[PDB]
Amino acid sequence: IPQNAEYTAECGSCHMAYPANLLPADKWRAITANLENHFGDNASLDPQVTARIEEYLVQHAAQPQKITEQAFFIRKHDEIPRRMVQDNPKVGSFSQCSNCHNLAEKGIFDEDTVNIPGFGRWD
Ligand code: HEC
Ligand code: HEC
Repeated sequence: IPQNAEYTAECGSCHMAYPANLLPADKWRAITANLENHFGDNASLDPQVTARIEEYLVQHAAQPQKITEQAFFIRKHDEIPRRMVQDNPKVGSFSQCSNCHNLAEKGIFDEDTVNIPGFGRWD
């Protein structure tokens, strides 16, 4: 099975499994160091599973903060108005990327395939 199989199961449980290359290693370690305190939820795992997740993310990282707080993310999304996101009940926030980028879990974020629920294709 592929290298991300366990990751997808464990970290795809409450939201989509974010590709490892969306954060650098130190930012992934800040998340996996205290999964019991995870953005309002408890994402704790057994220690050996935790360790394999951390090791996967660190190894495959971009070469606790959110993805949606990174400057690359804010830049890419700064023309999208709040009516389509925070005020859009079918979206609500940018965190669940797969609501707009249907193949986000496969790493596909291309603008030409984005479709915002309730609004349609962007391009
Ligand atoms: C439910 C018990 C969760 C599990 C299992 C995991 N995560 Fe999670 N994560 C959870 C919540 C409630 C949130 C906040 C969403 C909100 O809309 O703000 C998150 C968020 C993240 C993020 C940030 C997303 C963003 O807005 O940029 C990341 C990077 C993240 N979670 C990673 C992650 C990993 C690596 C997990 C397995 C160890 C994992 N999450 C599991 C809830 C839950
Ligand atoms: C719908 C409300 C979105 C959510 C949720 C996320 N993204 Fe997005 N993204 C969206 C649009 C409409 C656009 C195009 C913006 C326009 O002004 O061009 C994007 C673009 C990206 C890109 C760049 C894609 C390209 O072709 O260059 C990336 C890398 C990207 N988005 C990533 C991303 C991630 C990681 C998200 C969840 C944390 C995410 N997006 C959410 C709309 C929406």
